[PDB]
Amino acid sequence: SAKETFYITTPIYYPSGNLHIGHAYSTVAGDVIARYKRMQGYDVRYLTGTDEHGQKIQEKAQKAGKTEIEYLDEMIAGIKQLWAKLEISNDDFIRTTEERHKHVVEQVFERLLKQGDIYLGEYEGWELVKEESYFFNISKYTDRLLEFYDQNPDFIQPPSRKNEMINNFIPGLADLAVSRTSFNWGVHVPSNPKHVVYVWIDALVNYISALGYLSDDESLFNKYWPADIHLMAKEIVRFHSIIWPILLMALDLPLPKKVFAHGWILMKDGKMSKSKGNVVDPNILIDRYGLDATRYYLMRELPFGSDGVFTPEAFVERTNFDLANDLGNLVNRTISMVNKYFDGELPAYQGPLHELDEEMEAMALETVKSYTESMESLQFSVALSTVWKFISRTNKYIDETTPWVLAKDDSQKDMLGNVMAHLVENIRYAAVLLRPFLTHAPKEIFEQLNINNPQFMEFSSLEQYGVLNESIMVTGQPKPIFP
Ligand SMILES: Nc1ncnc2c1ncn2[C@@H]1O[C@H](COP(=O)(O)OP(=O)(O)OP(=O)(O)O)[C@@H](O)[C@H]1O
Ligand SMILES: NC1Cc2ccccc2C1
Repeated sequence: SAKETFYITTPIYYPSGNLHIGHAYSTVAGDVIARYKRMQGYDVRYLTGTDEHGQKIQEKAQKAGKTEIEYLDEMIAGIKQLWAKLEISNDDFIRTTEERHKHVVEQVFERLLKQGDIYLGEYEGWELVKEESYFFNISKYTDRLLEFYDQNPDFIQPPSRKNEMINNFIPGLADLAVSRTSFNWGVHVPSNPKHVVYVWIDALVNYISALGYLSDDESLFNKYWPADIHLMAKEIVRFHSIIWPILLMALDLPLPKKVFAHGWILMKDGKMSKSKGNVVDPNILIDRYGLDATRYYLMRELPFGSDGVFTPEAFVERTNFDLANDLGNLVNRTISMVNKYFDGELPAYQGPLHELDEEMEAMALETVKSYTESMESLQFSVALSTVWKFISRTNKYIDETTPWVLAKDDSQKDMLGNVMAHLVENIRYAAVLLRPFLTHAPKEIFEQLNINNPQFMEFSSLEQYGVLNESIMVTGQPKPIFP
């Protein structure tokens, strides 16, 4: 029967330079939710893309030996290579230079023009800037926007960022300057060609133009709109929670269910900034330490709901202590003992024979429950720390049971077998819960454990502890799961 749809977007990034781990956080965060939602059985569409118009791109191609589009084709090639390297599961990549997007920018602008929502005037702002500009009279939608906030109190996440937008910006909404005559690289206004559509309407409509809105084929739009989550950093929350819902109202379209804004990755001299220069290249981190380590650090160290500071030391600690030592060596210790004592034949689960087992089994279920809650509220660092509490417990379980003492007594084979059974089932739980986060390690762990039944790699298989009630042969050549 038809799966419920879940549409998740990242912001479209500005290719005026190389992307850094700030951009990678948003795209990996989106990828984790997408993979998670697919595992829950949703019909997922995950969109990312590039904002390719503006004076900046013009300058960056002019201050180089190329046309805007040959420059942009180069940068986007590099961005798609990065997402490919990060194993981002985006279902589409929207570019604002492609016809499906530009068509929507022209028609949306002309529609608001014809409705009278956009009118011609002059912008006067701050050096002194003064030029003819089309204005979007958003002020008129103020009352309707506050009613939407009243009916959708969970619209902005986390809730901190909401009361700010309302307290600070909504004073009164001033008419938004939505066009300029001062540059030419962008979508020109059909009814006034010397006008070029500014960032607001151009960038925001990517979420709907990518679903074929106002085209011959609107089937993706009717299927996936409205968006379940727009992801972003805090600096553009007001554009997505004020300008975007008002634009959607003016076009008489359903509004998005949720905007999730995370915090900034900091690097000593403030926010990691493409422009500033204080930049960490995800490619260098993936090349040196591998994909799982780079994905894990991004999602674990930098909590959704606050800012995070990157240090090379903290990266090395997360990689070496959490991944290699805590998880990597739990599996190597377990497989080594199954080989040494049972010659690779893992005895079948029976029940909680040990007195530690009953509450540890209960801990396995309470980990899954705690994980689910954290993931639904987008608390990734808490979801992962909860998983690692369980991994740490599993390591402790080896110490508490002392399997090598049980191996001496020939009458303690039932209990030794039961200890090995609980070790592997604990590892299975951890492997399944990490599938949205780590693309390589879970696969490798199932491989070396010789778990081939694909049902046992899915969330539904965590409902009842002890699914392996058949003898299984684990690898006789265990190797490091990481890097
Ligand atoms: N330091 C950062 N921390 C977290 N997310 C970031 C960071 N920098 C960029 N992002 C992500 O990328 C988006 C910003 O996109 P953009 O292409 O404008 O890059 P930028 O670094 O903000 O640009 P610039 O440095 O020129 O202001 C954010 O909304 C967020 O999704
Ligand atoms: N942020 C940039 C995106 C965009 C699109 C069109 C015109 C200018 C700009 C500025």
